[PDB]
Order: sequence, then C-alpha cells, then structure tokens
Amino acid sequence: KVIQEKLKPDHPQTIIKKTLLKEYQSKNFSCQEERDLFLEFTEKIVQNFHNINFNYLLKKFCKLPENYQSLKSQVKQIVQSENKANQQSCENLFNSLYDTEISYKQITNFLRQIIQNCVPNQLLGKKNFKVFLEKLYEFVQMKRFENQKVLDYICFMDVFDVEWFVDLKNQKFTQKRKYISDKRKILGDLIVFIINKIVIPVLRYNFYITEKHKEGSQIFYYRKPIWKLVSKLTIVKLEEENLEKVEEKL
Ligand SMILES: [Br-]
Ligand SMILES: [Br-]
Ligand SMILES: [Br-]
Ligand SMILES: [Br-]
Ligand SMILES: [Br-]
Ligand SMILES: [Br-]
Ligand SMILES: [Br-]
Repeated sequence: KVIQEKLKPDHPQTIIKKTLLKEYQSKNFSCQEERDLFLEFTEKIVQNFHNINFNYLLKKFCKLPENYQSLKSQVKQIVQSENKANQQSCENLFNSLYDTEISYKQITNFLRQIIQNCVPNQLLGKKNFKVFLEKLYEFVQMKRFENQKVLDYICFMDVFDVEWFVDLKNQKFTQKRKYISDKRKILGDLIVFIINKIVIPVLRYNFYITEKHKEGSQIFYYRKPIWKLVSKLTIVKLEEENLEKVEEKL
C-alpha cells in the first residue's frame, strides 16, 4: 500500500470512524480472528480520539505567536473596514503572517504525543512502535513529491515484536522465514493505516500545510488561526480586483 502525501477538515475521530465503516485496512489477515484482534485496537483508537485534547497540546507544543493578537487586530482593520486600497499594509501583514510557521521539531513533538496517547503501542508491538515514532520527523519534513516507503519503516521492525498475530499455518515457532514473509505484509498495512488514516488527518485538522515558495519547496505548517487571517486578507485583496478592475474599466 502507498503512503499518502500530506498535500474545514474533519476531526480525526470522524475520519477514522468513516474508514472503519466503509473500507478494509488489509487484505493480508490470515483469518477473521486476526482481523478481529486488529479491530479491537481500532475501537480503542476511536475512543482515544474522542477524548484527546488537541487545543491543550497545540498550546503546549505549537503555541500561537506572542504577536497573534496584534496581527489579528491589524487584519481586522483592513477587512472591517475601509473604502479604498492599501497594498503596502498587506505587504507588511502578509509577510509577517507568513513568518509565523511552526518548526518541524514542534510539529513532530505534537504529532508524537498524539500518536503515543491515542494509538495503543501493542498495535505495532512496543519496540516497533518506538521505531515508527522515530520516523515521524522525516515524515513531517518531507517536501511535495517526496515520500517514505513502507520498507523504510518495516526494515527496522520485527514481526516477532507483535503479540497478537495469528500464526494460522503454524510456522512461527519452526519456520521463521515463512512467518516473517507473511506477517510483514500485515505490519506494512498497519504502518499505512496509521499514516494515512491517523497521522495525515491529525496534521490536516490542526495545521494549515503549505509551501513558502512554489510546489516542491520547503513544507510549512501554520496554526489554523494564523491561516484564517491569511484567508481574510486574500478575500479583501480578491474583492479589490472585483472593483479596481471593473469600476475603473468602464
Ligand atoms: Br479491516
Ligand atoms: Br496557543
Ligand atoms: Br529527516
Ligand atoms: Br521481521
Ligand atoms: Br496485544
Ligand atoms: Br523457513
Ligand atoms: Br485526511
């Protein structure tokens, strides 16, 4: 399975419930019993996301800029309100709003906390789970057109670290390589599930993800309140192009 690319959003709990309702997360389970054990974890994941405190964690790990209120006030006096245009003020504002991006270290700390709090570590196995968390920094900093491969995760993991797999073929204790080949397929699907159905929804719900330049350049993360300001300014600037380019051209 392919890891999806990072580039109003639904709460992760809504997205997770919907994928469990409408989709299957692996074609590689050996039997219904093994599938059911996976589904046990998914029910806990749903409950955890119902109870998680994103805003507290955002305040802790990815705080709004100390100048947020000033930036908010400045944007408000452009939108509400004037009659005429001032592009210099917007050049001063836009650039200052673009300067409020959240560091990758901060994003990764936030993300790792959410995954630790919400994804039971026995889903991947305790040691495998730590490997997964370690790889999230790379995920967070990846530019457009860049991607991780499932092999990037699972090559450093061990199927024998997973406690809940069902060895239907009775190969675990005597035929290691066959067991490993089979169960790596599931482990890989678990990696994809967490990234595509948990990590990406968490990032999209909590941040505006963009590039500072054009496509493929450095990834930038903004707090949603910051981007709501950026949105407000482009609306006014767009409505300026609906008056200056129309009324004067008549
Ligand atoms: Br499933
Ligand atoms: Br905050
Ligand atoms: Br990296
Ligand atoms: Br392995
Ligand atoms: Br377990
Ligand atoms: Br073997
Ligand atoms: Br999503």
